Amino acid sequence: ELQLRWQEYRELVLLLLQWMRHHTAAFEERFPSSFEEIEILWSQFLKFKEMELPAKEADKNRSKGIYQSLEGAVQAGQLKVPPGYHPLDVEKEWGKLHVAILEREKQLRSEFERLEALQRIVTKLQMEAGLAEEQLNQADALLQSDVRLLAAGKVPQRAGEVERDLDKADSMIRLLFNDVQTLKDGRHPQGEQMYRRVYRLHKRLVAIRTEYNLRLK
Repeated sequence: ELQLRWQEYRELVLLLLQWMRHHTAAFEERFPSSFEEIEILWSQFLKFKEMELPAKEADKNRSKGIYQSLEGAVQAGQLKVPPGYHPLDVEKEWGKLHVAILEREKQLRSEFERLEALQRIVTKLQMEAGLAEEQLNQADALLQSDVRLLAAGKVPQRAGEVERDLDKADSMIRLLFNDVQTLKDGRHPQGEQMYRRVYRLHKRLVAIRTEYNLRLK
């Protein structure tokens, strides 16, 4: 009777408290490197929020109902409620879980927006890298045509222009290294790979500027 409902109430609240703490700690704990990863985390989150949580909410509210029938024995002292087992303590922990759930949902949308931002930067960097490349190609092509004029004992015509082209590629390569550092800061998983590619264009730049300094300056 009383011993029954007391038993049922304690069994229930014990499992509820274990579950809430378990899930509260799991939320304290997981940053995605890709959309593939964030999609799984989000799915897992929604599965929890929409499938597991309401069942536990039912148990919580059922435990409250069971306790109200025990309240006469509790007040009178026949039953002592262990610390942390009162409907007040269940609600406290339920509240902390609820807060952790909202924070996690906000962190997951914030992570999705970071991933979108990183993608913008990756597109921009790839577009700029093509232009920096073309700029090094145009600088190198002018240089060889001047060198070719320096074969036929003729004077260079585009020295001024080669200088400008190199100063442009330099400016663009510097924008590229800053995009790369923005990727790295954002922990894009290939940040490092992209650094090496930009470092390569920089190497090309130094090679072309050295040749230019040797031949035309």
